[PDB]
Amino acid sequence: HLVQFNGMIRCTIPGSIPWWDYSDYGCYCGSGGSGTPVDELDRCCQVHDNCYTQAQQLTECSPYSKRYSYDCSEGTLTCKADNDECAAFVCDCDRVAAICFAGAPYNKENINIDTTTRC
Ligand SMILES: [Ca+2]
Repeated sequence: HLVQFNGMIRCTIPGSIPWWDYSDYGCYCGSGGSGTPVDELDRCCQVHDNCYTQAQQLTECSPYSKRYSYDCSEGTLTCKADNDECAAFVCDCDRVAAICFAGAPYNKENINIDTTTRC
């Protein structure tokens, strides 16, 4: 679930306000996605969008609402093992993205861009 994804991003980037900081970034970070990623972070979102699309082919699996079981210790992100096939897969999509986000630089210039032309 997007709210848990937010929780995962807070785990790797504690000073982040995820639903705000990454909801309109580059060509993929945010609703929809197209074109070539603008940077490293936007690249994380392209991979994440893809993962969500794949997690959608799963029998009634919505990456958007499916609530998964994960743990967040001191930075380390863990997707609990009891998760069903969808929750497990979706929790995976967000973990990999949360970790990716934390390793990519945040370039202010790539926030809220004119996707219609740059993507
Ligand atoms: Ca997207």
